[PDB]
Amino acid sequence: ISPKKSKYMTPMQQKLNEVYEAVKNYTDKRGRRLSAIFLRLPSRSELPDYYLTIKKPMDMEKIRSHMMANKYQDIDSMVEDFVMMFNNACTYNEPESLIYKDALVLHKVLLETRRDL
Repeated sequence: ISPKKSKYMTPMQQKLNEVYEAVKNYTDKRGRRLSAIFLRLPSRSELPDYYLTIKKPMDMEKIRSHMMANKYQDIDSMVEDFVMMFNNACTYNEPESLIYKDALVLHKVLLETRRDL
């Protein structure tokens, strides 16, 4: 159960949402939306080994709900959560894996987007 969304979006929320959407909406040459696998982690019952391999689980739905509850006090705090999520993907998965490679690309999209705001 996620925190209740706020009525209007603060300016900070709008700025954060611009970053969130840039990462969510990014597509490769073949139009594949790289974010799909990062939207929601499987549960502990579904992927138990994962949760003992990384220190702090993160997915985009967690970030989104925190963002929509007006809980992020600045851009860097959300960027940190995206970095942790991509770092976690590169920890658990092999460098030869698609998920790992997509994590490197979206990490770049993330930092470029912040840079350009």
